[PDB]
Amino acid sequence: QLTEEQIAEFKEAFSLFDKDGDGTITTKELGTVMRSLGQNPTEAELQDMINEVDADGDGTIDFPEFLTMMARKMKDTDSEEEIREAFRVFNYEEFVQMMTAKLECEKMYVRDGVLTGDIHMALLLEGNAHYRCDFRTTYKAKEKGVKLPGYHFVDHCIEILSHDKDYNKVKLYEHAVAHSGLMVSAIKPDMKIKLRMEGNVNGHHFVIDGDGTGKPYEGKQTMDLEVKEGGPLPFAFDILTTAFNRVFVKYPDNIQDYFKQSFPKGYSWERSMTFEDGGICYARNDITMEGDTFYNKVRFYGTNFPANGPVMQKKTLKWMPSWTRSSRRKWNKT
Repeated sequence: QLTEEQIAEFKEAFSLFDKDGDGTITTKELGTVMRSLGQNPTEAELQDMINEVDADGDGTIDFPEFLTMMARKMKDTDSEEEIREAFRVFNYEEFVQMMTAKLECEKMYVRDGVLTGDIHMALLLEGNAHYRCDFRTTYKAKEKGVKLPGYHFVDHCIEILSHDKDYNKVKLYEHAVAHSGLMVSAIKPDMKIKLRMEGNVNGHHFVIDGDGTGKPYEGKQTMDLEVKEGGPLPFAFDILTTAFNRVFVKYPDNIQDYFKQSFPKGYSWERSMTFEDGGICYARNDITMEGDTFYNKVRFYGTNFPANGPVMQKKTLKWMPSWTRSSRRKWNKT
């Protein structure tokens, strides 16, 4: 936690740039301010920090917003400077990269009035290579007045529990938890999931049906998938699995849950996936509900995957989990 002494130190540094006596700095000055405090954030880290604050685009930061950023930074252990330091206490650059990337951690922010989530993702390949992908998802409730959340993270963990040899049948699991890094009537504790996906990857067409269950308030779901057309699939099944609903996220009470609030009418998402060797995907899900069951109409489009790359050669093992875990509260602190 912040202490009084830290706040007064941040306050001094911040105030030196608040030249209008206004209580603000510009977003363009944020790096200069943090360097004045002896910090060395990367550009990528500064962009994340700025996304925490620029929902309405006005390009300034007030002291409470600055304090929140900073409180998040000191809770943060994954900053690039801090991580390298630990290595330099003694080739490890890929480790540094993976650890600073926060794999499977979705950054949730508002950009031009649209709730957006960005994630760094990577597939572990046969032979232990890492195959990177950037995700960007936009989310929009069907009902007009649903209030957009503040900045936050969703820590995801997706895995294949079982499959047949050709991946015509796949059982899938995800566990997701929202947090700041510092129950509603339409949504029952136990829900059912029905899904149909139609897609095309490098021109190969397929249809996949899903049937599942989950616990929206615990952030957990499982699904059984069956390829109905286009099987045996000629590409890595793993590129589809994050297309197979952010309702299934455990939200604490100090973060607005846009997803559970979008029901009964539902919401839709659209996503791009950008892979390191040029492959590109688009996907979309339109999510509705009837009683205790979500219905998912999913579309998936992938192109430009090299004939010879890991996706068209089925060389992926899984989506890699985060390389930094929180070792949690001891039982005595609940």
